[PDB]
Amino acid sequence: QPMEEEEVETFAFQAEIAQLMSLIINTFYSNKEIFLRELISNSSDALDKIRYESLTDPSKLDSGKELHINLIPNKQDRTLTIVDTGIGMTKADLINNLGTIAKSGTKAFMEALQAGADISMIGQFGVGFYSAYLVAEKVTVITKHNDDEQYAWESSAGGSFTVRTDTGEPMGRGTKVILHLKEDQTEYLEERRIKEIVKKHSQFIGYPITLFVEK
Ligand SMILES: [Mg+2]
Repeated sequence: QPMEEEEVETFAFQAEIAQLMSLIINTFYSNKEIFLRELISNSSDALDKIRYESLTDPSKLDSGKELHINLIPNKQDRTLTIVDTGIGMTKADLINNLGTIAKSGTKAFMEALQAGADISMIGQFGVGFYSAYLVAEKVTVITKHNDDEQYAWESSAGGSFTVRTDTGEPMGRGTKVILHLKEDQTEYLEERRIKEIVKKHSQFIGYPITLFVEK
């Protein structure tokens, strides 16, 4: 019962990343559904990583042999969670890859959108993760890499994100991306819609994907 103390670190998003996030949140786009494709691709890439590292060193699957993606809608807390057993991210990975370091493509993507590009283009510009903000007012990333502890990344945009040691449910190895869906984006909690968009845009993923439906 004694009071637990948890360390938090707050970080500023690189300037253009912040500008991109604002643009994603504040402009209307049709075709927002592609966000799911982006997150499954990231999971896919992370699963490739672990599969390859494990040929080199089999003891990298100690933290779990199965390589897969799970989708978990929750109509009670209005969240959609994408879980993989890929490589995971170290603390430095989260800080460096998800927000503090400039991406080569950001500027090109913002011009391309200002010119009328379909939001679907985001993948090609190396900034696909931020498509989460088409549908989510807040995103939490839980992650565990073999070389590090479990950490939580979180941002409601607005220019900052935080990183902290995670003291929730141990994950083993991989990444859990939790989308707190905006009020008007709850269609992404529907099993038909999720099935629909996986079939359309994510049908050549090289790992099994399971959808967990409550009831
Ligand atoms: Mg990506």
